Amino acid sequence: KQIVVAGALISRGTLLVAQRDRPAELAGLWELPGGKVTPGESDADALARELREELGVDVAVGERLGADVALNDAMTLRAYRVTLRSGSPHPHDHRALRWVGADEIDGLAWVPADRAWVPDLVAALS
Ligand SMILES: Nc1ccn([C@@H]2O[C@H](COP(=O)(O)OP(=O)(O)O)[C@@H](O)[C@H]2O)c(=O)n1
Repeated sequence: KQIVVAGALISRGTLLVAQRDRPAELAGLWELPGGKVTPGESDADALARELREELGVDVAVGERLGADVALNDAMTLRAYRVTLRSGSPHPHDHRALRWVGADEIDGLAWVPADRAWVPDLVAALS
């Protein structure tokens, strides 16, 4: 399968979530930001690159967070915890960014695939 990596950026005990702007099916819904691994890249290479491109921040990539998600027959979606080395995140690509605490994770308007990670995200914040 092709891998899509996503980052759980936790700063000051809150989590960064990112509101998609495209495609139409997911626009307005919220996700862990990331994107597709390209040939030759490690998971950490790809995820750091994507979060530089998408958020303008330099992160260190940490442990896995929650289960792999089988997006479709081609693609596997994997989250990693990341931590902010430097920068403040800005939405280059996304409609909006938000910092959420444990009390907001369950109720958030997630993109379907990411919902699997809700307990794992609540735990990471607590
Ligand atoms: N946290 C995320 C990130 C991507 N995805 C899915 O993974 C696919 C690839 O993600 P993407 O479009 O952000 O990838 P790039 O265009 O950033 O490389 C998309 O179709 C998303 O629906 C997801 O379900 N959850």
